Amino acid sequence: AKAQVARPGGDTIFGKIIRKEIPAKIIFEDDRCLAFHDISPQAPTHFLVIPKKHISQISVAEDDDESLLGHLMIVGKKCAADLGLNKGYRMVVNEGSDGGQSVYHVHLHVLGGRQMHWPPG
Amino acid sequence: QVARPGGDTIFGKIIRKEIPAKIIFEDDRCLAFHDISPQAPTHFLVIPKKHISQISVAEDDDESLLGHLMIVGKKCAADLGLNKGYRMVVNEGSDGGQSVYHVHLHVLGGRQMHWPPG
Repeated sequence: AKAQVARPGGDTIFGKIIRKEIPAKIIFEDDRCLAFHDISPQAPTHFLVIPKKHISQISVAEDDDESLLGHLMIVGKKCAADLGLNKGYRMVVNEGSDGGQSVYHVHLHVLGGRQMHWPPG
Repeated sequence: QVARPGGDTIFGKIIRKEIPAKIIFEDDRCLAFHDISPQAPTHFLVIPKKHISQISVAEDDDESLLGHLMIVGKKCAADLGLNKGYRMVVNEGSDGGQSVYHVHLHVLGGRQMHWPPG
């Protein structure tokens, strides 16, 4: 076990979801982001908020992306209220291998509907 | 008993330098410092100076400030040597595990983080 190949700037399944080429349960859309239920949910409610812009990893985000990344969080909290997560929730961004990043397209996880535990992985 | 949402927190003491903390970064909008109950070899918080009690009550105009928390987070992670990655967390309410009602972004790294994230 050794060989690896990666294309961080390349297309991902989340690109395909944004382009509507493959289905997803869409919760919210606007001109700059998409919110949809996770296909491998880890809580009774688990959705993602992703930018339309392909920022591959938060580690390579630019200063001028601050509004957009904040917009993910605002959209995430609004969607959580509309889905009834009034007892609370956890927001998560994963970076790289130690962070458990599954897809090279920045994504904010929102999890709720159960007690979330500590440490957060 | 019960610090209620809207009440001051320990973070006010850390901002005013009334208790010791290992401060990583400070600007006019936010402060980053190491967590005193770390859950990974690197574990730090990024907090706004504006008192936002809970992410559920952030206003629309707080967008750029919340974004700024993530940008400072990622800068600080790079400066602390987290070249293999890290995990960012914001908790809301009881199910989120929050009791300290001031918005705070966790950054954890220096070990493999697992799934699910709690």
